[PDB]
Amino acid sequence: ASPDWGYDDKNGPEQWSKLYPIANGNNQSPVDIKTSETKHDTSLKPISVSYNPATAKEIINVGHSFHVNFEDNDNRSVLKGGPFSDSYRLFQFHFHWGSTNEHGSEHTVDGVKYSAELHVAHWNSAKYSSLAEAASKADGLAVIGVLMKVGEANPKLQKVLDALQAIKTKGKRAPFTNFDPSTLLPSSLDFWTYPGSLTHPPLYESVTWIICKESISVSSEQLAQFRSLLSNVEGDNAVPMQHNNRPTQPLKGRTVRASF
Ligand SMILES: [Hg+2]
Ligand SMILES: [Hg+2]
Ligand SMILES: [Hg+2]
Ligand SMILES: [Hg+2]
Ligand SMILES: [Hg+2]
Ligand SMILES: [Zn+2]
Repeated sequence: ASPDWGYDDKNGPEQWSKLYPIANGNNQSPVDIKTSETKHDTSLKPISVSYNPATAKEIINVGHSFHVNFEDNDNRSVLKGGPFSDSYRLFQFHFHWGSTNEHGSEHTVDGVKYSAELHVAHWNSAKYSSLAEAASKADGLAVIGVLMKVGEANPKLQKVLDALQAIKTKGKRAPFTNFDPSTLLPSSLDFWTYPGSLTHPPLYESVTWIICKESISVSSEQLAQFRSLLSNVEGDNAVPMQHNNRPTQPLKGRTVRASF
């Protein structure tokens, strides 16, 4: 705690190791996805998501970004299949973006950086008691990643953007209800998967990543709305959340599997 990690030139991605030595681990995320080197695994099942909109509960400004939190006391909203034998409980969705509208994703494909990224995170309810315990275990979390390509406005995002007006500053929160994050996912069921980590402190190597093969659109004015939120508390001078995307890390011999 007493966290002074951010994305600035002084507390940014290239300084994290000073305080989080795992930052130089062997299973760090994100990574670049070389489609010439992926490996077709025929045991991969089709991913299946089953979310209850009644479980959406709040939206909050965390300073470096904003999170949409879900009620995780039940198995009412879960993800199964893909490479898993158990079910993962949904707890949140959030986004990553850059200071420019063309280069802001976390994962890259064939060395190409997209405009932004959606992350829909889940924890292993079949193996651990709470999110807190699982967060640091190897099979603890499962995150779905969807690359966002700048283009035509994405109507599906509207409810999330309208909501932003109530969480302008750090630590504000607001009720966010009746919403199914599966409405945000692309049609396609194909994907890439690899073992990695959290893309920001504490950087635990506890995530089994699911990268969707199809990207979704977003427009420049949509992205400018993200960039307009502030990281300061209310009453202070305005500091815009300009970017929150970490650089891709070395594979260190991990294998990216593909469902196709
Ligand atoms: Hg994608
Ligand atoms: Hg879908
Ligand atoms: Hg899918
Ligand atoms: Hg997907
Ligand atoms: Hg997918
Ligand atoms: Zn994320």
